[PDB]
Amino acid sequence: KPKVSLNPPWNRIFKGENVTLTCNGNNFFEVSSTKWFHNGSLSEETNSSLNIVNAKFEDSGEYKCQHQQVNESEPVYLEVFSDWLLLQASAEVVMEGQPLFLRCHGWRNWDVYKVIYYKDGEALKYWYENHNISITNATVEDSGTYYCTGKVWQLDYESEPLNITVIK
Ligand SMILES: *[C@@H]1O[C@H](CO)[C@@H](O[C@@H]2O[C@H](CO)[C@@H](O[C@H]3O[C@H](CO)[C@@H](O)[C@H](O[C@H]4O[C@H](CO)[C@@H](O)[C@H](O)[C@@H]4O)[C@@H]3O)[C@H](O)[C@H]2NC(C)=O)[C@H](O)[C@H]1NC(C)=O
Ligand SMILES: *[C@@H]1O[C@H](CO)[C@@H](O[C@@H]2O[C@H](CO)[C@@H](O[C@@H]3O[C@H](CO)[C@@H](O)[C@H](O)[C@@H]3O)[C@H](O)[C@H]2NC(C)=O)[C@H](O)[C@H]1NC(C)=O
Ligand SMILES: *[C@@H]1O[C@H](CO)[C@@H](O[C@@H]2O[C@H](CO)[C@@H](O)[C@H](O)[C@H]2NC(C)=O)[C@H](O)[C@H]1NC(C)=O
Ligand SMILES: *[C@@H]1O[C@H](CO)[C@@H](O[C@@H]2O[C@H](CO)[C@@H](O)[C@H](O)[C@H]2NC(C)=O)[C@H](O)[C@H]1NC(C)=O
Ligand SMILES: *[C@@H]1O[C@H](CO)[C@@H](O)[C@H](O)[C@H]1NC(C)=O
Ligand SMILES: *[C@@H]1O[C@H](CO)[C@@H](O)[C@H](O)[C@H]1NC(C)=O
Ligand SMILES: *[C@@H]1O[C@H](CO)[C@@H](O)[C@H](O)[C@H]1NC(C)=O
Repeated sequence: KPKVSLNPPWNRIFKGENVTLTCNGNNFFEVSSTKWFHNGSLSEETNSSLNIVNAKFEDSGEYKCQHQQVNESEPVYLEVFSDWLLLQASAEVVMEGQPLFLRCHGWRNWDVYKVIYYKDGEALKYWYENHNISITNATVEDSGTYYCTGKVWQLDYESEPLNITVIK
């Protein structure tokens, strides 16, 4: 029962960024003879850590790994974007009680100001120099559709909305 982890945790990234898919727990552990399936098609890498450089739209997809005598892992979907702002989430579905992290991410990692996170059309938090909103113990009320606004350079921009569910 293998589980694909990501680092950064962000599973929605901008074009050109880099992310690493570890076929297990911590990056302190290593292993050989691992299988990667991007969109179902077997990959050419075997290292348990499958890196991804200058993300191309084609990198968007369903990924999973498997071992010599083990059933393949639950798939993980990575989506690549091109836009001024991207709302990132630790996890899109969360079990009542777990942590939840949202991050208003600016293109090319630039800086964003006058940031405001929105939940269900309502203003929620506001900061000059942006900050990633975080939650330790998650309520079920926190489920909702988020999106953030911010000013980049000197213009205002709105992000794609993102639904989030907290089950119990
Ligand atoms: C595994 O399956 C995935 C399907 O979910 C594949 O991802 C899809 O990949 C295609 C091709 O890169 C991507 O389409 C892109 O190509 C368009 C023309 O080149 C480009 O214009 C699109 O982006 C822009 O245009 C659309 C329409 O106006 C906008 O909606 C976009 O926001 C943007 O402005 C686009 O990038 C698909 O989008 C992408 N699907 C998803 C859900 O992202 C993987 O390629 C496949 N893996 C492999 C290796 O085959
Ligand atoms: C994702 O990882 C890759 C690779 O580690 C990073 O790409 C690197 O990008 C720099 C540009 O910042 C490249 O070097 C620069 O090239 C220009 C022009 O050739 C030169 O003027 C600079 O002085 C510098 O040498 C570098 O080649 C490239 N590395 C590789 C291996 O391709 C990338 O930055 C990472 N993504 C992010 C968002 O950081
Ligand atoms: C092969 O996978 C290992 C992890 O299993 C990757 O190793 C990490 O590499 C960085 C430097 O690139 C080290 O600082 C880390 O300590 C390493 N971690 C471990 C667990 O050894 C390695 O990058 C992968 N190799 C390739 C070419 O993708
Ligand atoms: C996020 O979920 C919301 C509902 O919580 C979706 O919005 C509504 O979806 C229902 C589905 O039939 C429609 O009747 C409403 O008109 C939708 N409202 C709006 C303003 O779109 C929303 O589509 C979901 N978004 C994603 C990305 O799944
Ligand atoms: C492993 O896969 C087999 C079928 O290939 C399935 O019967 C079995 O339940 C799986 N292992 C676990 C722990 O579920
Ligand atoms: C922790 O989570 C449980 C349910 O998941 C809830 O009853 C409790 O109030 C939460 N703690 C806080 C501070 O919200
Ligand atoms: C918030 O964003 C910063 C980028 O400067 C990042 O280093 C940090 O890990 C993020 N914080 C959280 C709680 O994820």
